Amino acid sequence: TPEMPVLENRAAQGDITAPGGARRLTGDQTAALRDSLSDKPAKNIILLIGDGMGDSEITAARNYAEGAGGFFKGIDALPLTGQYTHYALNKKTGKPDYVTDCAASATAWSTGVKTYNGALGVDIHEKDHPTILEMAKAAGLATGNVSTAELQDATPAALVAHVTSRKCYGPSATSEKCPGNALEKGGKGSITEQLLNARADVTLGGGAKTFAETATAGEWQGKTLREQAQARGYQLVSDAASLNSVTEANQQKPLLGLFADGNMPVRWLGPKATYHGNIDKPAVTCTPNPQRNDSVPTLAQMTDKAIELLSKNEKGFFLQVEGASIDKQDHAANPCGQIGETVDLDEAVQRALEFAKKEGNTLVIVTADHAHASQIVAPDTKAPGLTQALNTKDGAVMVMSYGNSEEDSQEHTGSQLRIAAYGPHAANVVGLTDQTDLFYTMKAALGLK
Amino acid sequence: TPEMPVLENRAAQGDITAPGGARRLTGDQTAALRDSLSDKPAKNIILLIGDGMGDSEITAARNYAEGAGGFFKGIDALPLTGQYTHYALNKKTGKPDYVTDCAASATAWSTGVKTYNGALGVDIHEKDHPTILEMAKAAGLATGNVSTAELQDATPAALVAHVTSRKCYGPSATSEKCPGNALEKGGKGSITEQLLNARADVTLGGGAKTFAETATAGEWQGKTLREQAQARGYQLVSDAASLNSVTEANQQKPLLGLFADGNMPVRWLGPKATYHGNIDKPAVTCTPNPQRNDSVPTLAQMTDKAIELLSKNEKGFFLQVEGASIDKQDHAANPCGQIGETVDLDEAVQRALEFAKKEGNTLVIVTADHAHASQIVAPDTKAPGLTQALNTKDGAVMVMSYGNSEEDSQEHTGSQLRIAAYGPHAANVVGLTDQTDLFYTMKAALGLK
Ligand SMILES: [Mg+2]
Ligand SMILES: [Mg+2]
Ligand SMILES: [Zn+2]
Ligand SMILES: [Zn+2]
Ligand SMILES: [Zn+2]
Ligand SMILES: [Zn+2]
Repeated sequence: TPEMPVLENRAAQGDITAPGGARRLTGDQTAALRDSLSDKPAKNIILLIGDGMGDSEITAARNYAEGAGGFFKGIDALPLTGQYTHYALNKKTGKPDYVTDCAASATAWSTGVKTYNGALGVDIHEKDHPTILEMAKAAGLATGNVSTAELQDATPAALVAHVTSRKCYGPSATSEKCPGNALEKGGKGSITEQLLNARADVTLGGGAKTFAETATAGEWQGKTLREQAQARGYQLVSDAASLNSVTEANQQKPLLGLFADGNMPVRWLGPKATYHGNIDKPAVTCTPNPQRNDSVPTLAQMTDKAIELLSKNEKGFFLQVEGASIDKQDHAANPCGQIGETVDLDEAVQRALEFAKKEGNTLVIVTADHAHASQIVAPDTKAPGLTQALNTKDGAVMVMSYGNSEEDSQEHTGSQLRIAAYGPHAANVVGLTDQTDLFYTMKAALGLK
Repeated sequence: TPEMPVLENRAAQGDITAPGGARRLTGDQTAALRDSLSDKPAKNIILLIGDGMGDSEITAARNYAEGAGGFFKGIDALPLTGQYTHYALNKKTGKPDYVTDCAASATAWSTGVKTYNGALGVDIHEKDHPTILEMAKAAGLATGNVSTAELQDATPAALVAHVTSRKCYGPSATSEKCPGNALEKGGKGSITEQLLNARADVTLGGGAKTFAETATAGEWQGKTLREQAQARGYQLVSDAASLNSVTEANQQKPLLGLFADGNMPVRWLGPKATYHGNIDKPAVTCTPNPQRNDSVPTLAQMTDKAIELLSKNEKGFFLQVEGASIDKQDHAANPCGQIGETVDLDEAVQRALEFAKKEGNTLVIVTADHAHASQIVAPDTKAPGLTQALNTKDGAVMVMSYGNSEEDSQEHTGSQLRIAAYGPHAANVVGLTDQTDLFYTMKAALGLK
């Protein structure tokens, strides 16, 4: 096939009150499904990760923006689907820890080995293993690592660094919390240090704050990590304008955009869930966040510029886009922020398939790292956690719930979650797989080693 | 193909602490996946429903019985997967109700039209529509409706009865709660009355208690509903033995097994979740329930005998098996009960595929009606709801949570849930579908109208 079908319109066919008025699929898929099938080697691989975006997150965001009977043009439009396991390993026992953190998970799919919660590219034994990003580069492909969080955060960090603690952001954190990785003690260095040493062609996200540090040793001691980036041939860009002006990025001219002191500003603003908020409080309608500046690139924008620069490589490219704050907002009990963040990720996904569809050799994979606290309860539910009534696009009120923690931060769940793919070797996400399988798939699809 | 591949072993490949030690898929599936594809008409269709068994349910049970790295021989061994929406409609507004109940859902997939919570075979307007069971029978196929709940409960009821309230069990409830259906007022009758009137070839479950009623009018007034069954040519069997002796069931000799006064007994016994149960209480390990009698057929057993009698029809058969109590135990915050019940469903599923695999023309579909309260939180989680620490087959302690209700019953959730199929037209469950599509798939697969 000169192209495989991307899911067209699986949105409710009509009047959801009539027979077949709700149906999503119009015909029998056997054939369409037959066409999506392919083992021709993927030439590019874009992995869009929705941080903590399980099935519950997806439903809730769609319900709100597209309505119950809606369809996500980007997120839902992927023909091949499955569920995958993502548990962690207990550092002392080598036994499962049913609820993984952001790191062990990002490592499982980036190295193909299960690890303890809080590890980045190192196994329970603390030994390092090459990441899919590193292997791609070695094989001469192009690297991209896009995110809305700080680049030091787990998901991005896990493709470019190897530290025993995900807390070893820069120089100091590392000296004390990861003595064994402290560049001055002979370690490879902090997450920030190793990210710059890693040199991926396109690196966009926030977290410029840690570049403020200065090396403790090495060839660039005294020099702020920012200075060293410049000194090493990096193109640093601080806004939409600067990014849009980058006409090329490669190993000679690698681009690094630091669009935020820490985490990038959330798109939608809305109150936080409260105890009995679905009954003592009124219905909520999210609105655009005043804080997010017109100069701070959206996920879809970053996702776009990267595909562009990255697509210049004759050999091909590897790109990880992460809608980071879905997680964070799930953690904060803030439905308007959590949902808006999934909508934002949806756009990036749209651009992924847009490229993927024309190019015809790109494997696009949309999944999350783990499940989160959020639930869609009935309107009159009386829950022990935090709720909130949202006015959805349907005109109907949807109630959300967060009751799995009393500590002031809701939390990750162990349930299996969806994994949707499209393109070459997209077959391998179907059925029940593991978060590590993802890594091996990305390998074979790219014909890597 | 003389047969399509049923998922073999997607259990962790080896030592979950080494590279690829956790992997579930050994190779590239593109081809294997190519082989499962087929539009040759389904000759039989077994629908195995897990009452309230979303992904979270499945993960929890697999962890406890098979270990995190485990694999369900029946539930996970299905090659084609997807996610499907199941929201209900608001009776007054014709708008979505994001959290459907057991009835509206059972109807969405049994009639192909969305309905209000509490309706059975009637739309929001209260008009009746033919069920997939009704259509199969007319077409000359065989009918089988198997369940671990009372036959009067939603899931089974929704294939044989049309009432305005799913509470209209027998003669009396109907007269008052469904005056418009009261046989004496000229209605089609109660759920029990309409079930017997429907005359499906094989009907096994519990709920003998409502047969104790006597008709208020009709040709059999005065006669208990259980006398009328005998009077209409019914084979009533009360235990494992009775059932095992039934050598034939059909329209002339339809079988009706009533194996419990109400709901059938749960398989495993265990305490109920408690406030801070994961910290004040010790680790739980489920044990076999003392109440369950050696004479009461297990789901798999009923599922087996049915496939046997139903498979005698030259034309083919339609069979709906339901692991009813997974739901009820989720509602009860009783982990050991909820998990055990998914284990019990898994076995039936195994028989479903065992048949389906040899026969080669059977479409087997394993899904749930909605998502439920249950969550898998971390060991040291301090939740506002009810938790409980379970000792899983791994050796590790898995903690579960139920915090979406303060009312004394945990409740259904709206998130999309899995839908796994295998065989003819299995393709149609892949991607994102709707609970109503399931009904239309069952139609085309069977070439019905
Ligand atoms: Mg993250
Ligand atoms: Mg049911
Ligand atoms: Zn995460
Ligand atoms: Zn988190
Ligand atoms: Zn249910
Ligand atoms: Zn229920």
